[PDB]
Amino acid sequence: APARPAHPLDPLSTAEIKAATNTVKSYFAGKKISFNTVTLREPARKAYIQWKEQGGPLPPRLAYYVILEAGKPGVKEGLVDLASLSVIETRALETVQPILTVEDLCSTEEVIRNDPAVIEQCVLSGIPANEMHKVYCDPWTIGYDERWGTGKRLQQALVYYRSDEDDSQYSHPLDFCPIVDTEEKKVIFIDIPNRRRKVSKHKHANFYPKHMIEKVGAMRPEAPPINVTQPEGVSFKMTGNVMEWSNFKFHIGFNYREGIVLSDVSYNDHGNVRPIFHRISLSEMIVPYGSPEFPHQRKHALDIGEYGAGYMTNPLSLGCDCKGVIHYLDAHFSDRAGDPITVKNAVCIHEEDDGLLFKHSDFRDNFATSLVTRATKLVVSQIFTAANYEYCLYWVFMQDGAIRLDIRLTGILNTYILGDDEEAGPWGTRVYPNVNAHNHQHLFSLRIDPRIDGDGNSAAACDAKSSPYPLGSPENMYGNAFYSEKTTFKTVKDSLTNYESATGRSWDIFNPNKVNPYSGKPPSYKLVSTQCPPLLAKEGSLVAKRAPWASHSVNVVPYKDNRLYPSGDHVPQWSGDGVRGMREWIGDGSENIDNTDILFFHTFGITHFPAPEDFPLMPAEPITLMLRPRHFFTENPGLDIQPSYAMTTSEAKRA
Amino acid sequence: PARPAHPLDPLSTAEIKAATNTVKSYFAGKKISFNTVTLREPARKAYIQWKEQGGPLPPRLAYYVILEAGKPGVKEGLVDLASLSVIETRALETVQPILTVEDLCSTEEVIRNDPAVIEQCVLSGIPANEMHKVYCDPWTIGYDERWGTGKRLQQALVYYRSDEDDSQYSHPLDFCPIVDTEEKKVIFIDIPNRRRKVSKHKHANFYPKHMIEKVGAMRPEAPPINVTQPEGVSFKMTGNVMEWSNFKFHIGFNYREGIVLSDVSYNDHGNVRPIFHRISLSEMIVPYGSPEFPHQRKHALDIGEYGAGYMTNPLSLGCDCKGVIHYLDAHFSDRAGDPITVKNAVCIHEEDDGLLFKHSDFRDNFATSLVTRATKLVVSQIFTAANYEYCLYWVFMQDGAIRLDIRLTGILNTYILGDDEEAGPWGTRVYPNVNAHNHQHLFSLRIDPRIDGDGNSAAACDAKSSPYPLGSPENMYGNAFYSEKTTFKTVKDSLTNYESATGRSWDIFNPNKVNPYSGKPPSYKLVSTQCPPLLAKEGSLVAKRAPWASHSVNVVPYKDNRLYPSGDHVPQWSGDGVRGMREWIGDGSENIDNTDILFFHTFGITHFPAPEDFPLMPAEPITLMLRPRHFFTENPGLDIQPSYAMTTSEAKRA
Ligand SMILES: NCc1ccccc1
Ligand SMILES: NCc1ccccc1
Ligand SMILES: [Cu+2]
Ligand SMILES: [Cu+2]
Repeated sequence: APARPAHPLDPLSTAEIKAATNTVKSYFAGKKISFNTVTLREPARKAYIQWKEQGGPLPPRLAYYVILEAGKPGVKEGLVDLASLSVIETRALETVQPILTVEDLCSTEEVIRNDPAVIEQCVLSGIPANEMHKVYCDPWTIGYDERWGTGKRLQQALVYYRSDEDDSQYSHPLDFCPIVDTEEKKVIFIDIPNRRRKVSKHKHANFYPKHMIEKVGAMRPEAPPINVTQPEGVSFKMTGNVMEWSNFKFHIGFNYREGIVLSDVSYNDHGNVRPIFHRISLSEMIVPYGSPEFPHQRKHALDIGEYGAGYMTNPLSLGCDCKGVIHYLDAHFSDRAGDPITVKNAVCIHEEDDGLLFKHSDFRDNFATSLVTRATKLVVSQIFTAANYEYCLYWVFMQDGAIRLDIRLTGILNTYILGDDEEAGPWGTRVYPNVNAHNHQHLFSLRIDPRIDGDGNSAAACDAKSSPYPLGSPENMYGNAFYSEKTTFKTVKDSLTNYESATGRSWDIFNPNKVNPYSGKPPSYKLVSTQCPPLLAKEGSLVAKRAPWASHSVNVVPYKDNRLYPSGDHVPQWSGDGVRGMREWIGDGSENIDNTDILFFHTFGITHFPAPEDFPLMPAEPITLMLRPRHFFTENPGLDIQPSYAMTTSEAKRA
Repeated sequence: PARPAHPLDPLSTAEIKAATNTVKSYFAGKKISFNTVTLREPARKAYIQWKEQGGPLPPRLAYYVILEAGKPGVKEGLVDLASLSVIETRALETVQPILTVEDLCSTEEVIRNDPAVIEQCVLSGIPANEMHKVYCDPWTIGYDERWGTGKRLQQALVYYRSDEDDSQYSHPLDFCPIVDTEEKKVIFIDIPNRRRKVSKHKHANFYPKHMIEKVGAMRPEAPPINVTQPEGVSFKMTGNVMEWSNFKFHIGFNYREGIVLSDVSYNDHGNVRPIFHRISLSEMIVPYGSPEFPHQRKHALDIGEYGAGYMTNPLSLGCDCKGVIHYLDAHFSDRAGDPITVKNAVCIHEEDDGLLFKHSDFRDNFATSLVTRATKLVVSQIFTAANYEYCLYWVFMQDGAIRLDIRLTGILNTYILGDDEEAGPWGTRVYPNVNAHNHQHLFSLRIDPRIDGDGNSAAACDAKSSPYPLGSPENMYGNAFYSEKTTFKTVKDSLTNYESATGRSWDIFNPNKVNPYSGKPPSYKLVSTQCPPLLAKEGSLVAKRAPWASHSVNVVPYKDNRLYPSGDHVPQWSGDGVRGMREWIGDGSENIDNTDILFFHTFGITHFPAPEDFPLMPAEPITLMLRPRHFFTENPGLDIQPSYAMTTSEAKRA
């Protein structure tokens, strides 16, 4: 009954969310339910393509839902057909726990503030029982605790203290960790260390201007401004969610979990519109902490699956986050009651100056002969907040046909208390008195659904190698011979591969059915990514079992519908045992992945060893990966862009 | 002359003139030409004494290199400018020096008029009267064991243009003339066993008039993106001294390294703290990967063979630096000893750099929020090495990091490919009859550190899992991990490569000092992952002429004049002998812990060409960064005005 959208990948409108919740409420009449997730169920890949390109059936508009029911363990999930307002698919899942929404997180603080056992711990730690309004917490999922499994829905409250509401609480962690039952709203346990450490008596480590004035005397004067103006408008064109820019076309989607989803990406190669990717997104994360001491093993957040890069996203406009002529998109979710909620300006789109695209000058007339073309890049960005952390996400299209993911980490370190006589090392750093910032890794799983110049793709590893022939042979007289060794993956097992400095390893995604007429190589997009940490948690560890994708830089599996989330559909409190998510998709490693519909999951990120520079608030730390056309074109695709400056040899002779 | 303000300033045009008059008169009655006339930088100890200890103002000195007609090799030495005298000299009969703009310019005329060359063109299918259509790129010979350093030699890489406006690289010829640079005479031509004649295809061109023919039309002019600074800039220049966002340093420039950054300090709330004494690019090598003759001679060491100063583009004419720019000029000597000037060789500006930091509280729906935006300072040059473009950006940032960004553009070096000829596995057929050979581009970053003062060390930092196994009392859940730090004791310890298996980084630190919070020494941390292994084999010509290239990191003791890791005079050295990095390494046993050190970092890329790269290549990026870690006690940027800030208390009031 709701109006269907312009485009089948368009996110659910507020009206569609509302229709969905009404329908689901009616199906479960008399049962006390709440809504965890109401989100688009995207159309099967075959149907979307058949619709888009073959005059095919229009795909059903579907809402996927996850609910809880009071007094029932676990969740229910299902699908609503929006045209007919009915529930077409249903199941109860009594042994999983679902993503934690903003409403789940905001509850927990008032729960621990009112708990007599927590209050008593605060008293023993040096906070008087009448000042519980000053105790705050970051309510994480418990993550995984073998004492409860998925038997109850749990959060672990990492507790802190503020002397004033404007303080940054992270200089003042407390020593204990309350375990809260999310649905009953009660503290069921508190992890208490053997060595007590009372609340720090130092000043809070603050960072607003009033705080800096006191700490350092004065603020630096306001800098003279840099202004950016586009008086004739922008060169990109939006039609609903569909973007066109510098020959690129694609759909900008968004959802509670992944945040930005770019679909149906193609490039217009002088009138021939060539597919590149069907879908590209961040599909999961894991942030594993490296202190072995109890209970710090429970810090290994899989932020996308346990909280959501959509649900956590910041409204962008007030902050001055995106500078210049900006196009915004809003996100729409359900709340607990089933009412649409909106986050305004969730996504910001703009184009920027990107330096030189290409330059060449001739030494013969002293660089008089010269051609110089400037580069513009298209940025589609979101920023999300995961308690203490900020993740800035920028998807970047470039004028050479390349596509790049840029990330900047900022926000504040997770911190735990440190005794006056306590050494942080080797597992963490003393970033401020009485403050221990544990070592950790931030790891991301990029999901790529490729369609390189069409259907039937493959992937390889490409390793730079010296010729096998020795120096002074006929084949390699001066020892200088080298090549690129290309290892095509045949089955899933062959693809499980790590980045390797010793070969400067890249990965190709390519179309074996086609051939570049100049070079004779298949057309390809090449993954060029060097920020690929190995997983430092040991095999069989809780971190490695809960993120089976993260132990390889690259995982390539057959395409199947609904293979989005590589640690499973319902991540919180999964032990990491069982065949689900990546472990399921890998299977016995034998399925074909040569010239077929494939998915390519790429683990990248950083290993962070904190230092005082990071504190009390951390300077942006950049991460990046690129996908470059290699043998996709027969020549530089930017040559038809007007140069900033051009003089030929004959024009230069004339002057 | 008059002395300049600052002892690190490059030589003025007057001073170069003064330099070459003095050398003219000391070699009175001799035909000599000038190859280099340039600042000899004062000893690091002299300089620091003048700067900080009331010490006398160092003497203004000029380093020169000259050739004398009829004499092998070169002569080099030093001129004391204040007394117009030669104070040091010596003759190097068995080296060859850096190739100047003019030594390059005369080769084409030499080969166009040479009769064996003319004959090779005819057999290649170009008539003897179309020789104005034959071009070459005049490289050093690099090294050829048929002549050593016994003659000064170039190798002319030959191309063909149908029209002077063509880009010549779609049309290489098959043969390679060898030219005596000083006799202006071709002495040999390398001719392959299988001849391949000039391509019949159209040239692969890239000017808008060519593109109009090739694809119908140019894209419409895009809507402008304009950058103004109505109130001017935040940085302040005094002569060549830069002040910005608490950094202070001197911007120098010479013929070989191009940009040289000296005396780098950071003003930490009134405490002026040293970071580097000097940083610059000190050498390159660009080893091609085709084993076939004569292509083993493609391995240009661009900095020592041609000079990133000598090769640099005037900027501004092209729209190379967008915004409100401050420019510096370069000054050199030509062959006759007269000052030449390259206008606008260096550009200085500030640009937006995204967010510096941000944090919002989820508790009031992100209404509690602070956002501060980043500005970066860019000091750059662009140089042309025949077909290649190298864009160099030294970047300072407001978290106190220094980054080097490089962008590679220009044109693929190409060689001819036959109709039936397969280019793989040593190159790519990027256009019909065009073979673009595999190659690496390697750079030697030279750091003379002075981290929070004198007495420094360097280490490798390697992320590692705990050695204790999953299930033990020490690592119950198997997640513990730490950074293993390996302090380099002796030169040999430092010889290290980037390691993905540990995400290796390198520290340059002051072990005499201590961070009050963390208890670690103050450090700048080299974060760099574009660290290709040298693919050329041990004992190869490449590995011998670039001994620094075989390790990502090489740390050696400071001595004055330890600048150029492939030796002072690079063209035609075979790579045998104890000089440059090989001399500085020695037997490997010298101390590098807590002393004056030099840190030489090898980084860059391995290039397997693709058609996207032809006929003109899109910028390929290379970066490395040096980040303060345990240097400060907190984020140094917090005193910068936020672009937006709202407290929890303010958010309630609204
Ligand atoms: N990375 C853990 C997290 C996210 C959001 C809220 C609490 C904790
Ligand atoms: N890179 C080789 C080279 C440099 C400058 C001029 C000619 C050739
Ligand atoms: Cu971190
Ligand atoms: Cu290259």
